[PDB]
Amino acid sequence: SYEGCGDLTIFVAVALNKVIGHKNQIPWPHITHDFRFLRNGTTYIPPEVLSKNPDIQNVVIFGRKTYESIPKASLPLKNRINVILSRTVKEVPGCLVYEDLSTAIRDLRANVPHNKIFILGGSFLYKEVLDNGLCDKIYLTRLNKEYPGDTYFPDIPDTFEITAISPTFSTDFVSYDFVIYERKDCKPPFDQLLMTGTDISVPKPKYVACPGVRIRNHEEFQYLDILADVLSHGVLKPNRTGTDAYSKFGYQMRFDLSRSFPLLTTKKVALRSIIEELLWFIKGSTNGNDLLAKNVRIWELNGRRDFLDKNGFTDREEHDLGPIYGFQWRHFGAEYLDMHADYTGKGIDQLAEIINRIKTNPNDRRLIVCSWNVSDLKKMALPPCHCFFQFYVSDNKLSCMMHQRSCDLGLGVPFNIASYSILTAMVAQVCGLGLGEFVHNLADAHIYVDHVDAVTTQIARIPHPFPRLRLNPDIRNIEDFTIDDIVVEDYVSHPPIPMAMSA
Amino acid sequence: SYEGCGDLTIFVAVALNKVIGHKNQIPWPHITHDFRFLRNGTTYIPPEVLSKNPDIQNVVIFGRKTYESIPKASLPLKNRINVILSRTVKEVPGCLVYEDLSTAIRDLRANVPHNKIFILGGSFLYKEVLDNGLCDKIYLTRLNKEYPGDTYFPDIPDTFEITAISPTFSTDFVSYDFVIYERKDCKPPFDQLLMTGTDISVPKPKYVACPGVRIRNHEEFQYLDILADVLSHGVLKPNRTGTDAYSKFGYQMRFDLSRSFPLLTTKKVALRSIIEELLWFIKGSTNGNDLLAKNVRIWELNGRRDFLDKNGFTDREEHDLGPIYGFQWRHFGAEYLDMHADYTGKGIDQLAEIINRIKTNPNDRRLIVCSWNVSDLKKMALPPCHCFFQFYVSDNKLSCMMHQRSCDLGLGVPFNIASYSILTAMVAQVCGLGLGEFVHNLADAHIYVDHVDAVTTQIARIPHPFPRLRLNPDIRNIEDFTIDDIVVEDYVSHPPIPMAMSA
Ligand SMILES: NC(=O)c1ccc[n+]([C@@H]2O[C@H](COP(=O)([O-])OP(=O)(O)OC[C@H]3O[C@@H](n4cnc5c(N)ncnc54)[C@H](OP(=O)(O)O)[C@@H]3O)[C@@H](O)[C@H]2O)c1
Ligand SMILES: NC(=O)c1ccc[n+]([C@@H]2O[C@H](COP(=O)([O-])OP(=O)(O)OC[C@H]3O[C@@H](n4cnc5c(N)ncnc54)[C@H](OP(=O)(O)O)[C@@H]3O)[C@@H](O)[C@H]2O)c1
Ligand SMILES: Nc1nc(=O)c2c(CCc3ccc(C(=O)N[C@@H](CCC(=O)O)C(=O)O)cc3)c[nH]c2[nH]1
Ligand SMILES: Nc1nc(=O)c2c(CCc3ccc(C(=O)N[C@@H](CCC(=O)O)C(=O)O)cc3)c[nH]c2[nH]1
Ligand SMILES: Nc1nc(=O)c2c(CCc3ccc(C(=O)N[C@@H](CCC(=O)O)C(=O)O)cc3)c[nH]c2[nH]1
Ligand SMILES: Nc1nc(=O)c2c(CCc3ccc(C(=O)N[C@@H](CCC(=O)O)C(=O)O)cc3)c[nH]c2[nH]1
Ligand SMILES: O=c1ccn([C@H]2C[C@H](O)[C@@H](COP(=O)(O)O)O2)c(=O)[nH]1
Ligand SMILES: O=c1ccn([C@H]2C[C@H](O)[C@@H](COP(=O)(O)O)O2)c(=O)[nH]1
Repeated sequence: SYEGCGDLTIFVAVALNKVIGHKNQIPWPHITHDFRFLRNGTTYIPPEVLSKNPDIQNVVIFGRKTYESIPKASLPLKNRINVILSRTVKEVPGCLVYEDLSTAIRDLRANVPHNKIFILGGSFLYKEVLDNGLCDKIYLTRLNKEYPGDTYFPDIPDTFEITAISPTFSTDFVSYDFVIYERKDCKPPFDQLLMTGTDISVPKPKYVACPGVRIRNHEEFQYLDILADVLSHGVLKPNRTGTDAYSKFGYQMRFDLSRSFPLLTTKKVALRSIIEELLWFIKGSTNGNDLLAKNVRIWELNGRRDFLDKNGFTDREEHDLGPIYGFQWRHFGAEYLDMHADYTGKGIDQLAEIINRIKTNPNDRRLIVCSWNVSDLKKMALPPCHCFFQFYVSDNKLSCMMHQRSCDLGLGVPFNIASYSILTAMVAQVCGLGLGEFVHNLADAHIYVDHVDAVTTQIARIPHPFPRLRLNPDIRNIEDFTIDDIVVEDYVSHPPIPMAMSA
Repeated sequence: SYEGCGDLTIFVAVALNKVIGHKNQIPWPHITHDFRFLRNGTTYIPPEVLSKNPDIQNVVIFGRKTYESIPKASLPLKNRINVILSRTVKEVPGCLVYEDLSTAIRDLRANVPHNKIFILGGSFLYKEVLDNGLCDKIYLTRLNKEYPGDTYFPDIPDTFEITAISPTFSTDFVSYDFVIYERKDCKPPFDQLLMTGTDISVPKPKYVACPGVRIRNHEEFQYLDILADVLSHGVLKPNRTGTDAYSKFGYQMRFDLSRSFPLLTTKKVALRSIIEELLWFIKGSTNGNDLLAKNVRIWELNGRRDFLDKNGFTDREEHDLGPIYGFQWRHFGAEYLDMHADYTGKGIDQLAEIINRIKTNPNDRRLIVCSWNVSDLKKMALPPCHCFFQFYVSDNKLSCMMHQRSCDLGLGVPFNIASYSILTAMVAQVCGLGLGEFVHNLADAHIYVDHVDAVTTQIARIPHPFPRLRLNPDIRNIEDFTIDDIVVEDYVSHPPIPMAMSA
């Protein structure tokens, strides 16, 4: 029945609730970037094929209803053979018309010189294509938001897997990315091996994040790869906590903050806790009760009585963490008494200083906030892990680099990535700047023994498109941001993964 | 004469003075790594070819004398067809013998089933092969030392170019790498382009280091690639000095210090100046005269009367640079008076504390020397560029990571790379540790406009194998190293490239 009708390639854009159409129209506001991706995907002809037949084109196939879903401004689709399937219309300007798919494909491959056939919907057509195994490859644009609709993309069969994932992009109404699914059952020159000067037979690593994904452009892969690399090649070392960890040294990640917000999607990350922690840093607090009071418990264990006493801090009030981040950001050099003291106008307000300098002298090469106050180290419950960051301006875009001396990959690193991304966005906004990159340096990167099963599970999870960040555009000063001013939209994630903190 | 005798592939190992042989023996102590490279290169059969004939072997061709040059025990060379050329010997146990090359190649390619033919010398044979254009590819082990000898490798014709370079390796007696030359005249799927989500036709970068080199495993490539990247994509910005610079933010380089010493070879680097400056940091000096007195002038322009005056240091004695590196390394938190004050027992001796912590608690995750003393910045003639570094120990190897806020890629970066490599080796030695990696994080990395021609010239230069470092093993304390205790052996470099410093 469908003899000769296979290897049909689908292009579709699909909302989170699988909706693809609403009142015969696209359900979301137009994403022209998606239109260009579709155009580029469906027009491509390999160089070899094109030099032999230079007039050769691909085919696009639609139901009639989808065909009207398109303007005249862009119709019939330029440089491709347009084909419409329909039992009620006989003729359409610019197109070939067939009564059914099996006739169409047969006629096409027998009688119409073309390169590749693409399937552009709608549901009727997609459903026929998938129920009958006629598709070997899907180009799918994933939108991280639900839209009202009445037309849906069918579930993709378990016979398919994701093999490519673009970077996450965003408009101001949705975050999205592009992926490729391929049917599983049809999905290294020697000099390269020799010229390493090392073993020509190098056994593949023990741990590989998402082995089936061959094009790995989602920024989350940086974090997943590092996890895989420390599990594969990390050395188990004792450490101060008394819970051992597999450790490796030296990594650099970067995130394009103009495109998306790098809140990990491979587990549900406690965003509320990250935001309260940052606002806590900004206002200069070193009182752990300020976080507890807001139902954030991430700093509880390093301020507990037994932890303080274990480390010689026998005169320290519980949850007085000492002159850590908040104190150094706002009062570097001031004498730390305790977490209740008035430090107003005492020490150096690095945070204020550097924001003002970004405004007045963007090309300054010393835009640094440093929490590694060597004189204060002995007073600290836990010396800063993210101990140093530096801003940078070019082309009216702010970037930030942070140095992290000690990186708990399971627990803290995901917090750190998201925290500095927000800080950069805040700083960019109060300075009237666009968004560049967050560059994250890992020095001692490790995975605690009791997180191994957690992270093994995690790195097998396919990333969702990252979410996007919106700050209240009215906030003019970094000290004014409240939690309601900091909104992460379109966060799609896998389930939370419990991991215990080693104090 | 030589019809059907082309595409013969050479393997040779060559001393810096082109010597390959001495008294019919190898002129250097044996490098078993080189033998292993040779054996792997000459025994490889492509998997496709091997399945069709699972007994197929390659050919190795020698002169009589070169055969006589290998132990009778290691011979005939295993898993290959051994061929000897000779006019004075007719039969050799388990080898083929020919009277001349042309006959040999013809007989072999017509009558002896085999995969690929290799040429293993000596000079008579290499010369005949090169003089007659019979070679399309050369596997060449470069040694950075001259050896006595009486047999030489001919000059390689300018019809060849280097297309592959291994990482630099070393024994205790020589620095070396592997390279491939290929004859010039005969030397990515669309999904990869589409799945970036950006412009599918990418204008190739304007600058590329060593475009001819396809396998780029020499660590110097990190530095050359970064030069090429900043030239290509960096933004022209003004800065403190009044000479503009192309600038790009965020890189990470690493150097395996157990293998070689990363003193750049694409220009002759002023190593003596690097050592004196480091010894100057170590002893804690902030007096620029201490450097001038050793005929090192790198800090002179930043301590000069006019520079001090124009930065408001009108009361500062000339070449009193203020509480910069030496002071922070040894006395962080002491009150800086001037460069003549006695600071003995004042402030925190970070350098001493970290070296002692490496000895007593190698798994500590706070092994940091921080020169970004925020309290002292306003006193400094030039706030530290390499402002923060951190050590790490695993598998009995010391690694180091440095954060450089501002990176004069033309002048200072080459100094910083070698400086921290020496410092790491020194610290490793006094703590009885082996050598791991130096990891170099660059924040604002830039190229001054007046260095563009210089660096454009530099990035087309093919790197030599890096040199190696030897410290005097008697030195037990970091303060005891003197210039004569720190020896760089086997430094081979292209000419110096003049570059002017912007103050
Ligand atoms: N977001 C996306 O990626 C995407 C992609 C495509 C479409 N859409 C949206 O989806 C909607 C259109 O889809 P839809 O499911 O409502 O309609 P559709 O599938 O485009 O068209 C339905 C009609 O096409 C004809 N047809 C389809 N398969 C046929 C076959 N095998 N043989 C004969 N005729 C066939 C029949 O028309 P007759 O009445 O002539 O028999 C059928 O009633 C629009 O809202 C559009 O914007 C979205
Ligand atoms: N480091 C390296 O990569 C390397 C590589 C190879 C060799 N080597 C060194 O080089 C030295 C040996 O080389 P070498 O140049 O002295 O000698 P060689 O070229 O190995 O052999 C000399 C003899 O080979 C014969 N021969 C070469 N080409 C011939 C041709 N076309 N037709 C007939 N006979 C031919 C002659 O034969 P008869 O005299 O027998 O008639 C000649 O006297 C040794 O010291 C060895 O260790 C070093
Ligand atoms: N990924 C994806 N997104 C979609 O919206 C979609 C559709 C919806 C129908 C549709 C088809 C073409 C264009 C259309 O206008 N196409 C123009 C693009 C305009 C341009 O960028 O120049 C074209 O030339 O293809 C607009 C809408 C089917 N398959 C799709 N797949
Ligand atoms: N060993 C160690 N690792 C660290 O990263 C760390 C920190 C960084 C802050 C931190 C601490 C705990 C959690 C954390 O527990 N997060 C959990 C729960 C989050 C929540 O429910 O709010 C998580 O699953 O992400 C997340 C972040 C302080 N002390 C630490 N000590
Ligand atoms: N790069 C290079 N280095 C050289 O020394 C060399 C030579 C010198 C002659 C020569 C040939 C083979 C071996 C020899 O013993 N080969 C053994 C090595 C055994 C092993 O290490 O396992 C082999 O099996 O090839 C040792 C010396 C020719 N071409 C060369 N090219
Ligand atoms: N703009 C700027 N860039 C810097 O890197 C820097 C420094 C770092 C130290 C430094 C200064 C000059 C040279 C240097 O001049 N090197 C020359 C000559 C070396 C010699 O012969 O001693 C070189 O060609 O490498 C190399 C290193 C202080 N102030 C600076 N200001
Ligand atoms: O913001 C933070 C703070 C701490 N840590 C981690 C690193 C270590 O796992 C632990 C601190 O222990 P030390 O490195 O100080 O020993 O907490 C983070 O990952 N991010
Ligand atoms: O060890 C050093 C010291 C300085 N610089 C460079 C960076 C800048 O080009 C210049 C210092 O100027 P500012 O970044 O402070 O403006 O010196 C280095 O590259 N390495």
